[PDB]
Amino acid sequence: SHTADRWRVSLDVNHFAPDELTVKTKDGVVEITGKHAYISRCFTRKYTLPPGVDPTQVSSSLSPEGTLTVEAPMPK
Repeated sequence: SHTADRWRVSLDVNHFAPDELTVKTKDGVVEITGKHAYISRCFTRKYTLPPGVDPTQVSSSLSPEGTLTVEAPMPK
């Protein structure tokens, strides 16, 4: 009654200009990695999920401007 909460974060990935991004969810942590390539450049950024989030329901999208949005349904 009557709320559908979401966890959501966004990353400006334009400057890094990844050749590939990976979004991995495990042990209540979301790990985002980018690789660009020498010189090869690599970054890793981690987020702690709120308690109760189902790892299979974490999704992401990359906008043409180079912003990566990652999100997931909140348990309750």
